[PDB]
Amino acid sequence: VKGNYVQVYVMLPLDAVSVNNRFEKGDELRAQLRKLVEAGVDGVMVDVWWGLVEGKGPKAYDWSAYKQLFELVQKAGLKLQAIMSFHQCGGNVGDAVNIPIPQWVRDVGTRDPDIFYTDGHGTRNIEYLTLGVDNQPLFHGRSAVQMYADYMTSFRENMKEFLDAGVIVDIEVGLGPAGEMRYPSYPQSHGWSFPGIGEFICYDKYLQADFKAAAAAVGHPEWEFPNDVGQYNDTPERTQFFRDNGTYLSEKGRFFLAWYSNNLIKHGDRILDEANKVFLGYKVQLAIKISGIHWWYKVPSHAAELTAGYYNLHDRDGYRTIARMLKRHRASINFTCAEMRDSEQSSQAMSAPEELVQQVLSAGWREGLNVACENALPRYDPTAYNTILRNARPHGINQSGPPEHKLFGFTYLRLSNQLVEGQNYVNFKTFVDRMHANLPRDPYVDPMAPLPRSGPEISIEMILQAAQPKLQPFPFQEHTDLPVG
Ligand SMILES: OC[C@H]1O[C@H](O[C@H]2[C@H](F)[C@@H](O)[C@@H](O)O[C@@H]2CO)[C@H](O)[C@@H](O)[C@@H]1O
Ligand SMILES: [Cl-]
Repeated sequence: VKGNYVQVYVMLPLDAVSVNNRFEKGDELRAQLRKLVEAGVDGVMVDVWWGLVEGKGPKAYDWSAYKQLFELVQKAGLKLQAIMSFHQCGGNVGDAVNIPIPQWVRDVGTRDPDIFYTDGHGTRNIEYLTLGVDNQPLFHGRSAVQMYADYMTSFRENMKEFLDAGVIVDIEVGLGPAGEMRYPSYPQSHGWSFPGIGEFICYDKYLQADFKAAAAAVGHPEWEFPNDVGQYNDTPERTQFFRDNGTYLSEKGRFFLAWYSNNLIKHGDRILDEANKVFLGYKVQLAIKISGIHWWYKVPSHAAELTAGYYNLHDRDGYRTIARMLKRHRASINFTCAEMRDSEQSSQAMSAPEELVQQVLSAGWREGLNVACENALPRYDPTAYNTILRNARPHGINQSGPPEHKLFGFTYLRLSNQLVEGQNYVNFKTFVDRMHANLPRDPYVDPMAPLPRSGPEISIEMILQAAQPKLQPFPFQEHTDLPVG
């Protein structure tokens, strides 16, 4: 029975550390974490905000608030998943917690605005640095990759006790907006609203130059970005690029989609190589986050996936390519939408979260990766928990041993007083029991080996062999065999 146990993590509040980098929720969190421990929870997850820690200047890392938080987590006996959060929290009207990237990095942007992902109207998104400047030494002598590596190194050095005591077990490497490996193709501040197709965000001058060079290398120096792509809130059939039998299928369209999605894959590969070097020998797993772009999954162009940077079509597996890049690093995939049913979505949105989840999980498993999930939206109800259960163990309980497939972990978004009171808490506690296959909490489940070095670098052409032939997902049971009640 024990091989069936799936760990449950809870995401801490976005301001677990205050926006002024002080640890102010000691009393509240201590009581809330006792409730999580009483409910069987294995660990918690927390954003380690770049804008808080490196806020005062280059290499002026102030870890003091995070240390107090971590001591609290250790004293509660919980495991911890740390997100290297190189992105902005919040920043839209009505957002409760606003934590930009460091001011001194934004200051560089006032002179070089092309450090930001830029759309076709020239709007600069300030939430993350363009993959275009990964290797450009624009930041008081450092490149973006060097800044990420130095931050991670400082983290390792300062949190060494927590790593050595087995408190920190997972490092999630932020690779874009919201920590997700994607482009900022659906920004509420630029006027996107669900279920718009989004936009290609490759207009910064660094990426424009990258494209020109890539185009000339295949004998087409004239070529340019597609301009028949509509705008954020269009539907696919209103554009010549995304409509059925549209120009996404042309030679030019294919080259551009590959260039755009490949750049994201290369961004992840190079940052994970540095992260691996940082954490070499520590008993931690590295993970990336893949966003769940379920809208337009039911139309042939998969338009919203394409603009996010996931080059996924009926005959092209744009998630298995990503999984193949992760293989050498022994990095895990953290996906979302674990809680969603297709029947819960708007019909206009052409949305298939269940099929998307099955595709991403099956891609990870076929590459031998650990796969974990999160819920996309707040849910407290049994149906949601049953949906997660189904995804956690797609073939149900195995009586004999471990199941053929299961999630390595599930992380619940997110902790607050609402979760640890009333019927919510009762539903949640019952969920954790079921995730654990009705066994008591085992803190020593899924032990980590010392992190080995990433295997040999493989080329983009090698990675892309994983795209085709596109395989059907593994079959998933329609309903969990171990429901909450
Ligand atoms: O606290 C982790 C993370 O949470 C948010 O992003 C998540 C989205 F809310 C969710 O819908 C899905 O897309 O997964 C995201 C990653 O966990 C915050 O917006 C993000 O800044 C923060 O790092
Ligand atoms: Cl295969």
